[PDB]
Amino acid sequence: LTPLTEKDYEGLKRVLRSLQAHKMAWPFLEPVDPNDAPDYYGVIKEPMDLATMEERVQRRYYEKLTEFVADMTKIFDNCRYYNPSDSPFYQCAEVLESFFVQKLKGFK
Ligand SMILES: CN(C)CCCn1ccc2cc(-c3nc(S(C)(=O)=O)nc4[nH]ccc34)ccc21
Repeated sequence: LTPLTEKDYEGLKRVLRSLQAHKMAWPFLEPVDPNDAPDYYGVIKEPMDLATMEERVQRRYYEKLTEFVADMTKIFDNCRYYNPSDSPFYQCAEVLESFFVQKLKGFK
């Protein structure tokens, strides 16, 4: 996908902030605390979270949209692999990803 422009980055900031503000997003705001998730970091080999993505956005880490979508998608894949499908954490990923899709389409 095409190189991110400066205006692109403003839209990414906006998408990121919308996700950070969502009621269901609290489990993903910061790196998982291993006290809150037993053996999380033995299970999950590529952790990701919204504070880590915000750092990357601020530093202009992303060069194409697909890299941004990749990190976001890691957040939901991680949660759904680590937790069972009836968990409330799993549902939090269901809700937030569909919101991300809605916002991503708006971004393009
Ligand atoms: C520091 N702590 C002592 C107080 C803060 C409370 N708190 C803040 C975020 C958060 C996330 C989980 C969690 N997150 C996920 S995740 C990212 O995969 O959706 N899966 C899980 N399974 C079981 C638990 C759990 C649990 C508690 C949490």
